[PDB]
Amino acid sequence: AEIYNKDGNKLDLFGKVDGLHYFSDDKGSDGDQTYMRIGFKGETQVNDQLTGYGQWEYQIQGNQTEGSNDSWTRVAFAGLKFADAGSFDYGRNYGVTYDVTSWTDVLPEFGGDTYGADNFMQQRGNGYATYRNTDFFGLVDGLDFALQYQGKGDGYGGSLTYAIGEGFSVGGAITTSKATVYTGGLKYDANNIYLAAQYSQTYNATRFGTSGFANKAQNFEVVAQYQFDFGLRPSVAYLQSKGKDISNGYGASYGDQDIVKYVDVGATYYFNKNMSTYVDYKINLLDKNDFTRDAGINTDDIVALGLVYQF
Amino acid sequence: AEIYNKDGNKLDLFGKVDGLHYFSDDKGSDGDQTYMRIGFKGETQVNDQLTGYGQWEYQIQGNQTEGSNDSWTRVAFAGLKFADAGSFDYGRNYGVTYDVTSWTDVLPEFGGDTYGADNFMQQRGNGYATYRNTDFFGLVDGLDFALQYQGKGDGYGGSLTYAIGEGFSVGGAITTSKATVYTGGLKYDANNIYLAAQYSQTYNATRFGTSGFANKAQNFEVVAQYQFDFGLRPSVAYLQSKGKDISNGYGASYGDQDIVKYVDVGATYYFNKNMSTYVDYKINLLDKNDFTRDAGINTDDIVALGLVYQF
Amino acid sequence: AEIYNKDGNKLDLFGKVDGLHYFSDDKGSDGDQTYMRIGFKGETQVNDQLTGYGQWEYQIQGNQTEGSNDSWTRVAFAGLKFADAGSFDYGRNYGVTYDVTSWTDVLPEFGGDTYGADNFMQQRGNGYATYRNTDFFGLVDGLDFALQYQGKGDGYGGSLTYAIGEGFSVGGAITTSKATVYTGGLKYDANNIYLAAQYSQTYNATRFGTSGFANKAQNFEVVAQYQFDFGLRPSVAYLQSKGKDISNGYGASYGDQDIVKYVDVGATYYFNKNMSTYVDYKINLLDKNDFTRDAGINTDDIVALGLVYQF
Ligand SMILES: [Ca+2]
Ligand SMILES: [Ca+2]
Ligand SMILES: [Ca+2]
Ligand SMILES: [Ca+2]
Ligand SMILES: [Ca+2]
Ligand SMILES: [Ca+2]
Ligand SMILES: [Cl-]
Ligand SMILES: [Cl-]
Ligand SMILES: [Cl-]
Ligand SMILES: [Cl-]
Ligand SMILES: [Cl-]
Ligand SMILES: [Cl-]
Ligand SMILES: [Cl-]
Repeated sequence: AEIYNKDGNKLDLFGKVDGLHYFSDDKGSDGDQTYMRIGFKGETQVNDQLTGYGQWEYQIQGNQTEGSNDSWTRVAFAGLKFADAGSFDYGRNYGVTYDVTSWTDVLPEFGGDTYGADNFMQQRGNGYATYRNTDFFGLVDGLDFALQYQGKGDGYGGSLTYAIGEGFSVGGAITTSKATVYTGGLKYDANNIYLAAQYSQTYNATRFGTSGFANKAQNFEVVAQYQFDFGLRPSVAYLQSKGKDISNGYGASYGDQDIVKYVDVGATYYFNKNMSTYVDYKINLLDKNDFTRDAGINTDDIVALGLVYQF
Repeated sequence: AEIYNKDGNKLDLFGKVDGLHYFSDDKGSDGDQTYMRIGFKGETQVNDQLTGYGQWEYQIQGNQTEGSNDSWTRVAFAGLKFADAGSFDYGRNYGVTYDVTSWTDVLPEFGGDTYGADNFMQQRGNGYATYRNTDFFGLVDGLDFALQYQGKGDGYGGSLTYAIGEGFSVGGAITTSKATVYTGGLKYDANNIYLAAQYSQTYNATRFGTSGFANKAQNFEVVAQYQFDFGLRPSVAYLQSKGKDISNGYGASYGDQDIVKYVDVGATYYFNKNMSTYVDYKINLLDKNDFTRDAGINTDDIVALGLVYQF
Repeated sequence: AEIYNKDGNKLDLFGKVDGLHYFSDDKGSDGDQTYMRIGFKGETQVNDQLTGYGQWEYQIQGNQTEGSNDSWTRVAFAGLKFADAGSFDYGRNYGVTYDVTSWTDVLPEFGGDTYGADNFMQQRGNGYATYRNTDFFGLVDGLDFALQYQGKGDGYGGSLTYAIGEGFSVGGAITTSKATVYTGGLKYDANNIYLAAQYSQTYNATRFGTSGFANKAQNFEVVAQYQFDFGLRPSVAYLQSKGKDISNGYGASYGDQDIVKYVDVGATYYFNKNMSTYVDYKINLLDKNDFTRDAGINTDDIVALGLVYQF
């Protein structure tokens, strides 16, 4: 719902209320995961040349019992667009990495996940000062590039997107907080088809489950998806992350073990643009073992069912 | 304030800011209780037959000093209406019990209260999957029935409402998380008159003050109210809850004591639909004693005065 | 963005997203300070004579990492205007003192500060029941006066504003929670000029850094500011607070030391009404010493740069 438009100032005010339930043995899965989002995009125009924006999107849980809060700013930032010289926007905002990682982040419930938000760049973060440049100066059509800075520690980022005309797209991003991480992705967006795959390499994953970081991490994800016309986007997808020599902060070592790996059958049923329902079944592969045990890492297969209502 | 309506999508965005002060000796009463609510109802139509909704209402305190948060999702859920086959809506939502208990929940400040929110069904809760059916299939006019499911533990619910034409209404609901609870209510809604009374019986009340649960609990409430035409709804009301063999979780026992009992004189003065003022005087009866002492249960008479502004 | 107007009910819904970064050695300065505000003013008219309002403005940080909340109700209250007999509004609301203190609270980032919010009156507070009277009964034009009450402990307030025609304004307020505090201010608002200065005297400042209160506190602030016409309001400003015999709650004493003192060079660049950018450089003077050390009081010079986007 875009709620204000007068004198070159547009303000949209989105929200969703997803009521959903997990089913799995792992007792910190099975249960209600209902939550809602309240966000707001914004726009102010001055001039022909430049347009000023500003955005904010919050996630508040509705699974938590009364007297209790669960919530975080998903993003908050404010920027400036200059016509043909792209944009600058400072504040809590998706890492440049996510530019290419996002292509695989499209499953009905689970996905992305190999990185976290505040996983030292790969999804969101704080203090982020991005510059985006779209259509390379009005010069090379279809080629967009972004160069980022993260706050604290320090980090630099770069991402290069290219849809080789058509629906084929190639994806490349490098991110190096101070601990570099790489990323390549491919996506095919055509005749109600969606094929996307991406993977990446890193120095340290740090902030991971509850057990420190490796010295090398190897994450890969891929999904195929069709868009039926009565509304129904059955998605099957696979992703996995592998480790290296990993510390319990102090000592511990845990070594060479899988971090996450699963196949995913999923169906998202779009009623209309504003209401969806979805069913999602995570086919988990990981074996309940010391690494997973101590670090709380989910070893059980789960299946989630949810009724999303947006705006 | 309904803020968007285009193409069969309605979104209303309500809020209230109630500034109010308590007066009583009990030092965790006397004082400011100012708070605000921000909610949003929603609607998307597809088709003749079915309409998709979604709702959310938050209560944030304004009594708390700076650097501090007090807040909870009052409700969050998303559902589906099918024309003549009623509705389904999953998420944080009023227990089916409250269908009939609500009839007595109408006093200017205090009331309801014999149950809490997260009092194992009787008001709100989490994980709730309700089905409502109104006008019994378009067949029996004036007869609505709801059947519920609570999340975790597990629970089942059923509520049957009937306004015997006129303004007379009979109310019946049974709820049994796993610990059954019963409920009958009566309400008379006519010529600016409001007479409502309800009571109920239970297995265990659990989550109560700070001291475990009984083996049998007996709660009853009744209110009469007139609606004067310059705007003024003086309400007098009485309610009370009695206990059984009650544990300090471990041991303790406390036995057969009153849980809450009071008479209530109250006046709600409606200026216009959007601004009210109100005065409310709780005539408490409970005696400050071991049960009440240790369990913090309010034994003092309080009187509250507040200026509500909605939207 | 005023979002509803129908039938004498106006509801405005403001917000800002300020993305800004501090630069200083003090490690609890240098960094991201991004935050957003979401507020809402309201209005309902009934009648010729009286109009009912209600307000709410929240500040949520966007500097905090994910799974984490930072936030407070800036204000929440609801009131009543009677035409020529001014207004009453109860709830979390700026102390009457701030009526005159505010004149110096106008710098691009830092300022005000000699008092805090919940600094026993001088800025915001809880339980506040204000009465404002503007234009002294329609009688003495340009003379407004406010008389306040704070919640808990108890307090009384009074503030007298006068713009001696022109842009010259004289300011006077006294506030005495139970611990009196005084205030005089002067402001000159004319030909794109802004000159304002205020200072005040107190009994106890209490809630200050981390170290109790003095027996006498002496705070003074002054700013000059010009409004260039391409948009640019370079502001230079100076303020300082001095102490008396001050306790670590228990014992400690710390004595006669400066509390805060700095000169401020600042520029606020208004693009259009809805987007600003700003640069601000706090020239701090305080010496890192026992008082400051133990009480965490910022002894370092900082400079902040931010892109605000309102609505
Ligand atoms: Ca493009
Ligand atoms: Ca398995
Ligand atoms: Ca009916
Ligand atoms: Ca009594
Ligand atoms: Ca005036
Ligand atoms: Ca210095
Ligand atoms: Cl919190
Ligand atoms: Cl999120
Ligand atoms: Cl991870
Ligand atoms: Cl509530
Ligand atoms: Cl209870
Ligand atoms: Cl604030
Ligand atoms: Cl201070």
